[PDB]
Amino acid sequence: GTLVASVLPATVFEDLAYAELYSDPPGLTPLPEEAPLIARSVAKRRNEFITVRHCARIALDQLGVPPAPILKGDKGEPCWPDGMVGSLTHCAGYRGAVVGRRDAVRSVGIDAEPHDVLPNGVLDAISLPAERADMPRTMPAALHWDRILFCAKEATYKAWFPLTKRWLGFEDAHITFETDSTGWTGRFVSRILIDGSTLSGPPLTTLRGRWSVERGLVLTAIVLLEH
Ligand SMILES: CC(C)(COP(=O)(O)OP(=O)(O)OC[C@H]1O[C@@H](n2cnc3c(N)ncnc32)[C@H](O)[C@@H]1OP(=O)(O)O)[C@@H](O)C(=O)NCCC(=O)NCCS
Repeated sequence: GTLVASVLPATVFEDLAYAELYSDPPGLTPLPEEAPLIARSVAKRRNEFITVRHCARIALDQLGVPPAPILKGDKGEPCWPDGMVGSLTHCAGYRGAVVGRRDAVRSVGIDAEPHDVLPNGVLDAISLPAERADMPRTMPAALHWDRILFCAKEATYKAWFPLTKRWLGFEDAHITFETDSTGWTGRFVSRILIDGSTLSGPPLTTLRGRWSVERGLVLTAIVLLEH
């Protein structure tokens, strides 16, 4: 239950919490207030939705937030409790939540991916030329740098959207990577190439994150601090 800790910072760790699961536990019914969000959904969506919301409430509870419904807002963003921020993700074999206190943490974005190739047609749609040239030179050959780049792009959108309420395209952020000498973890910086105007606080120009590959999964997390 600690895979996502591999991408969280020590700077604000006291004001963060996380919860993850690797399958959908039986006997979970949706909260009534949340059931409308999946009323028309296929079973696989209904089950992961319920599991991921379960993780969110577990993590929120660790920070002293009483369990409650988490509704869906502008463009599908989760509606966190007052004073809280967070991000949610699922893929085959992963469901996870990371949350933080807004006094310490301005935004969170996470993503989980299978550590598998992407098709070369999806690569150009999700990358800049500079990323396709640079990431090979910064990442050991054993890693699926196409998939890790994509994971970081998704973490970037999720950290961005709640602060801007604007689209961020695959071509609107240039992501540069570093690999730790261990070769399965590292850091990235997402450089925003468009207007970074936010609803409050300073504009978004650069979002720093972490990445990890373990147990056939990529994880990324961005944790923007309140300054
Ligand atoms: C929205 C998106 C990022 C979700 O990622 P995903 O890999 O499809 O799915 P994940 O399981 O990792 O994430 C899903 C969760 O993201 C969260 N999410 C959805 N829309 C969101 C938004 N606008 N802002 C923040 N979080 C959002 C939700 O909690 C959702 O799960 P829920 O519906 O169960 O609440 C993705 O589907 C998408 O639309 N991407 C396009 C935007 C983009 O990536 N731009 C590139 C920026 S450099």
